[PDB]
Amino acid sequence: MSMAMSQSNRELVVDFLSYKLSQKGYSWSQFSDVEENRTEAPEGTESEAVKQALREAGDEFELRYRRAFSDLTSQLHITPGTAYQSFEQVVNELFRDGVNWGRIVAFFSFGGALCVESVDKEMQVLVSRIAAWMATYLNDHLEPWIQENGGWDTFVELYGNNAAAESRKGQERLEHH
Repeated sequence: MSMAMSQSNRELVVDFLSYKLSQKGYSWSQFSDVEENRTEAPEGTESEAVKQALREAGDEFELRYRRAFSDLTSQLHITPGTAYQSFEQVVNELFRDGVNWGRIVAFFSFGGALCVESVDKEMQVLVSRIAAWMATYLNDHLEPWIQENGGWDTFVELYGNNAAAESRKGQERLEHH
């Protein structure tokens, strides 16, 4: 459908969203509305490099930037019939001054918050729609856009270690006044 490594990028978005789903209290053995999921599971071999880089980079950015995380889910919790229109509103809002470091880094928080709000509303049937539509349009062109070498190669190179680089409060500072 798009790219040859689509399975790798689709697995990354689905891995963070699958980890957060269970982190709230979701068990695969809970049978939550006849839930099982079994068809070409993720983790083709290792995927531990990027998984650890996303968990460390996303834990630090979420723990240092939980301000907009709440406003994101508080503006678009979950609808009974999501669409591209809703996805365009969240993307156009984050794309106003944030790409990759803010669009993607915050996207993991948007997909995890929308998934937990649907499962609690019995709307888990839409979680596969929002997760596929978001993971598709993301890896489609949003992956090769900036995540190409400045994301996959940057995350594997730095090991997804971005704590002080995010806060931007540990540089030379002092520009005016």
